[PDB]
Amino acid sequence: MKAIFVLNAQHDEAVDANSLAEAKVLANRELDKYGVSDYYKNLINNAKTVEGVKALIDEILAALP
Repeated sequence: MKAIFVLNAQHDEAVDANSLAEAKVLANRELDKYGVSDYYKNLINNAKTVEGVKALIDEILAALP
């Protein structure tokens, strides 16, 4: 619509919630492509912080031969 867009994240990434959701969504996709058990995807949903999201995928990816 011609109206002006409401609040936008153009200013800065001051919004960490959006990044947490995308980080979990992007990490979940990697499990889906590999075809791992849905349990690991569910575990990502409980990831408290992104550092745990990358380390959990990295430890799981490193665990495989």
